[PDB]
Amino acid sequence: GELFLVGMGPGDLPGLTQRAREALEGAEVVIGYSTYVKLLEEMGLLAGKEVVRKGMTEELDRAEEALERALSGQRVALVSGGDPGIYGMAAPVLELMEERGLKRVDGGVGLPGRFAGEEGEVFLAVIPGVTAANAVASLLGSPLAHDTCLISLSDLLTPWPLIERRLHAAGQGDFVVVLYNPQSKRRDWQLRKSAEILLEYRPKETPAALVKSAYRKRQEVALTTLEGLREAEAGMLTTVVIGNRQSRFYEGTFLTPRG
Amino acid sequence: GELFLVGMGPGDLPGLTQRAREALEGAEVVIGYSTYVKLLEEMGLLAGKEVVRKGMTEELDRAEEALERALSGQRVALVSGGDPGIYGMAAPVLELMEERGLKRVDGGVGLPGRFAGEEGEVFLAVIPGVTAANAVASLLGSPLAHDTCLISLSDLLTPWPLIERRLHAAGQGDFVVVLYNPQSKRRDWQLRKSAEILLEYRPKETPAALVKSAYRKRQEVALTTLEGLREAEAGMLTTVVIGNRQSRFYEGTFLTPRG
Ligand SMILES: Nc1ncnc2c1ncn2[C@@H]1O[C@H](CSCC[C@H](N)C(=O)O)[C@@H](O)[C@H]1O
Ligand SMILES: Nc1ncnc2c1ncn2[C@@H]1O[C@H](CSCC[C@H](N)C(=O)O)[C@@H](O)[C@H]1O
Repeated sequence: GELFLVGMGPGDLPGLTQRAREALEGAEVVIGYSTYVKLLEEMGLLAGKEVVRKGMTEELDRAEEALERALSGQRVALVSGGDPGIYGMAAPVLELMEERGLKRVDGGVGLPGRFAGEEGEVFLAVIPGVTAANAVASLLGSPLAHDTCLISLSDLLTPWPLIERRLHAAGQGDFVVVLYNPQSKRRDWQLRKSAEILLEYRPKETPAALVKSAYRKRQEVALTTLEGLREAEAGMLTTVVIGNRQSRFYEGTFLTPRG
Repeated sequence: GELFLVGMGPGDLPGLTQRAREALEGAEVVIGYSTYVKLLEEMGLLAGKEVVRKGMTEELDRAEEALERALSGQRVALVSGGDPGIYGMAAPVLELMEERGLKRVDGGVGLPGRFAGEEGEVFLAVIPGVTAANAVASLLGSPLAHDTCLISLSDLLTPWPLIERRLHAAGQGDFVVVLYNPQSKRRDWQLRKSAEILLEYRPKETPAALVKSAYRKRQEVALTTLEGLREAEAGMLTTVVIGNRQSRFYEGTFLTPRG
């Protein structure tokens, strides 16, 4: 069958690419974490299709469900907010296929591609989407106009010491920093820690911003400084952006020099 | 008037977001580097609109042209391949507005926003788009599934020593690396140099790939290794991706572990 990993962008109907719309239109079943599925349902894009959201809390379960359905011949659309390849479903799906020993049967490289196994075969494709970094950047100004690093503060499957390594490196390289999964009830110290690490490489007054629910209901853009992040409150719907040693504010906009 | 920086994605019609389509539909005049403008013209999206491509070779000229037209009351669409905020027109435009001393007149933060000056006023908005990183990643597998750094190898407005600093940092932090503007007739040594720097942090057999004209005519996906990049030939239509110490190839796909 087919397994299309559909990146839906920041969350609003106009935010999806036509390629994403078409992938959803041609899908028989749609799988994804509850929040994404509901957004699509609200848009009226899931009408007359099988929708799986129950028991789809875990990433591994979503991937296994989508893969097994695809292998059984179904036309599946597995949705990820933003882009599937950025802290999304692309990795879990490929790692699962790898674990099951599915082999490529079309001689191609990269994706899309046809893979097969004793269970059956699957045509896998990834539909790219506007990732959080660019989506929030468009609501800020030109914060990512130069070299940038994308870092997730989720230490669920990644040891914190490795994340600190990533942060120190971003600091020394003078990279604009975009923090994905900046904070949660459990993970309430990671953001502050990240700010303290970067503060060893750039000024306290360095531009920073917290953009919540970009392109969605209750969207919020909060401008602050790197020092301000030490006490800032972020959520799972927030993306944080930290400027480099050249970033500055310009009439309400977050400007990172192109040169 | 209006100045909409429209990110058109990788280059194919289905690759644009609906928001981008709508911004183009509502524009009276469209400005952009020749190649992007031609792609849109081919798509049939510039019919009945004023199209400026002549003399639009330089980024500064494109920005000034778009800004002055907007200030004169025109509804302008300035196009950038991928996303305007990633080595695109967002920075040049804001820096120019800053230089002219345009002031914000709506009390808002970030963008969109209304700015004004003795010359007139302009409503500025950035329409995000799928940037090269995610677009090529979708044609590779899950290469960016973990922390990633975006680096441009264009040393036109950025001293090479700073780029080397960025590269060494990406290496030590064990970041997946995406190289924008990897090579040109003039800049034919930067890619090799970049590979040699990263080779000090990760194995020669580390997965790497060169993706040319993603989603366009003559699209090409070439898989290789970090060592292979030392002699690889890239162009201005190519994006290079270098895996981290955990990246591996899986049945033709470029897989970077999510955890
Ligand atoms: N609309 C939105 N506004 C702000 N941040 C968002 C967002 N959508 C996703 N994110 C960011 O991404 C995190 C989830 S991780 C999944 C990210 C997704 N694949 C992408 O490409 O964006 C969130 O915790 C947040 O930091
Ligand atoms: N269709 C495509 N395929 C491969 N690389 C592309 C591409 N479009 C843009 N790029 C990459 O981007 C460079 C131009 S820099 C402008 C990038 C653009 N704003 C974006 O967001 O992608 C190219 O030299 C190349 O490295």
